[PDB]
Amino acid sequence: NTATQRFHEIEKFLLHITHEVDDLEKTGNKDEKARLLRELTVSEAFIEGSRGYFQRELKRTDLDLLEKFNFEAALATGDLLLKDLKALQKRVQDSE
Repeated sequence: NTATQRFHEIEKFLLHITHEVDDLEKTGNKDEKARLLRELTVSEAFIEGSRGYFQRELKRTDLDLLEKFNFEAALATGDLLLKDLKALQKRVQDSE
């Protein structure tokens, strides 16, 4: 619930970026491809920072097992999609 709402932001980027890949592939693919990959790079950057935030809250003591569960939930959510960012990146990178 909470973890997914939090990382739904990047999830919007995921859908946007995949679309943008397609778009650029039929639209130009001249430089947009590389630029778009850099945008996913930015995407992983803010999520990685937020992941680091959860890791800090995990040490905050002002958390309950509930909150720990949220960090663990979000960390798992973020990690997989971050892995997905790179995986798709390599696909898009490969098409270059």
